[PDB]
Amino acid sequence: SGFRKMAFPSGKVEGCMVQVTCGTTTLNGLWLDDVVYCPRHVINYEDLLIRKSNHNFLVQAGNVQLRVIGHSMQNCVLKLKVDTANPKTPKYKFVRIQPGQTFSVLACYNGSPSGVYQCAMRPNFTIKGSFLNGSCGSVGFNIDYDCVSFCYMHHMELPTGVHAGTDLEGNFYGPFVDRQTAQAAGTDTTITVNVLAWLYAAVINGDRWFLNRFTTTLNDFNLVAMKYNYEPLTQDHVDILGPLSAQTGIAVLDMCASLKELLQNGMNGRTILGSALLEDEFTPFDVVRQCSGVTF
Amino acid sequence: SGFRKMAFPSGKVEGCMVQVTCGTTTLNGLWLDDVVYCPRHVICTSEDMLNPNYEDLLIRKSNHNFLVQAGNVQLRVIGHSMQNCVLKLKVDTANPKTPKYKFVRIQPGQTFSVLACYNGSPSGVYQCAMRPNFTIKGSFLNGSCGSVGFNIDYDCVSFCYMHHMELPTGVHAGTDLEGNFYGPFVDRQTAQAAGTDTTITVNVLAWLYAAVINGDRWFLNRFTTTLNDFNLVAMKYNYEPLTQDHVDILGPLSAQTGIAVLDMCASLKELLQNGMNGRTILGSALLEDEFTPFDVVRQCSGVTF
Ligand SMILES: CN(CC#N)S(=O)(=O)N1Cc2ccc(Cl)cc2[C@H](C(=O)Nc2cncc3ccccc23)C1
Ligand SMILES: CN(CC#N)S(=O)(=O)N1Cc2ccc(Cl)cc2[C@H](C(=O)Nc2cncc3ccccc23)C1
Ligand SMILES: [Cl-]
Repeated sequence: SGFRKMAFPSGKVEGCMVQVTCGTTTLNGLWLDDVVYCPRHVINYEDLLIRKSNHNFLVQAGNVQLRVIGHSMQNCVLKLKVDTANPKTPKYKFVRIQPGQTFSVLACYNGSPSGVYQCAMRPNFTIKGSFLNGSCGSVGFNIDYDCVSFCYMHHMELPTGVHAGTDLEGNFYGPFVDRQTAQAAGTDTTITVNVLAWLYAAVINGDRWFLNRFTTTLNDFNLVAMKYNYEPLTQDHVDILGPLSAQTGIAVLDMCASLKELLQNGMNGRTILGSALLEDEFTPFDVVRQCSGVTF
Repeated sequence: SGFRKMAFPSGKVEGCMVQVTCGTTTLNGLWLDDVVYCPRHVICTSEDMLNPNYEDLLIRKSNHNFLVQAGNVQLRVIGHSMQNCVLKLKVDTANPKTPKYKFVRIQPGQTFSVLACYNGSPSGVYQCAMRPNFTIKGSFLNGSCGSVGFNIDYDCVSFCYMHHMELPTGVHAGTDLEGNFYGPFVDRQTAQAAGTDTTITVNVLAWLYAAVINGDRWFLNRFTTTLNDFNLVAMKYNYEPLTQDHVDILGPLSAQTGIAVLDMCASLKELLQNGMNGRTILGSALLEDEFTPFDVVRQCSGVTF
């Protein structure tokens, strides 16, 4: 029993974290094989880059100074070729995630990991992270079997306190740019398929007060959900919730009627899994994984 | 900016997790140097759990009855001994991945990271706190016994908890790494229940100071309180008594934000009376009690917004 916001074990990622210094700027880099990946803002970026030499980039792995033997830019990421391959490089892939997907963040300062937390890519492409100055270059990831899938690299904080970053190929999540200019997160919405997954997790853990005898159509549910700034629920979301629907005996549209009643009438002094808000940062897969004990 | 429930990086602990098998029971062990630490109930059957005589069960076992697996390698057990509710299995190989470590016994209200494991393999990491009733509100399934709780301030791992059992309300009980249980619990299938739980007051105050540091003051008021009047009110909402030690511990956060501890106490009294009225504090509609004053200082910036 129990339901916690759970991150993947961070060990495979910890052995890749390094410190990158260029002039006055110090941030984090990801050392995989003989390449260190970091935000290009550590340095027109091609005009700034052409003026730099390999020796201008100071890379530190623990108490060892790595030697930079080459450099190149790919979108908003800088790739520093080093003369030593990371002996701790895990099996890995670079993957781009969609809004509503969750991942673990290993927050680092000066190339040293300080914490791990779980979070979700918001529909507005920002993440509600916990980062201070020096956290740039911290990475987001998932683990599937023994393979680390790197999906996020931290670049900046927006004026509302939320965060923005790129995939490991340097493409931003969101309409953001890596420069000091007027940028703002768009109006955000609630990840509906995730709230439904979290309601199924509550039923699995014995919390059933919100269940009712009613059902709804997908169209009527979406008309109601659009009114509360909830993301539209698609037939794909309904299909994805199939396993949890069969385990608990509550049809997806049956749980949608519960969600509609919670949205129109509130919780009324009651909580669900120790929360007085509807939680949207657990995917259907996270719920199945935490209620089954999948290991890495 | 931001404030998340943050766990310590688990790598140093992952390299210590092993699987321990004794007959039909399989659970997790912590391999540090040449010793594997695990719950002594690994030698029990489910029948034995009503009134186990661990000393009588243990004397009947030999070193080769304990199967220890580290990754895909079988470790050889060369000795065994019991210390309170933990079994210490001497192995013939020292763990080359043993970090710098200490065994520390924590007090209620203290937080720690849990590396939940099944079959000696880590599945997840989460942050939690020792409740005032000595239980933990964890996320554990069957096979999670032997999973450990820890803190890593600097490069030293301080092991503070080993998981032993789930109580009927879904909460969890366990021991320090010397095998002493937290609370009035026993490693027996006896009628045991968690006592009435309370809110960790010093932690809610720390979390209110974190909210002020991150730029939110809507909950503050122009009032102050004596420590005695605050405790008389707090006890009525099932909040733990606030001691002079707690007030002393909140000193640094008080000096950083410019808000006296008893003035923050007055704001808490008002929040308990009024609720949040549709508002949130650090993205939560409930008062959070699983961040200590130390966690707030570690995570938050040194410059108030
Ligand atoms: C006003 N700025 C951000 C804020 N507030 S700033 O500090 O001047 N900043 C400007 C800027 C612009 C573009 C890009 Cl890609 C990065 C940055 C930097 C940035 O965003 N850094 C930070 C990242 N993550 C958490 C941070 C918490 C605090 C400070 C800074 C953080 C540096
Ligand atoms: C009724 N039991 C617990 C429950 N429900 S039990 O499974 O029969 N259980 C009895 C028992 C008694 C004392 C001691 Cl020291 C250990 C145990 C075992 C135990 O607590 N195991 C588990 C630990 N942590 C989470 C668990 C979630 C699910 C199942 C089992 C878990 C085995
Ligand atoms: Cl303590």
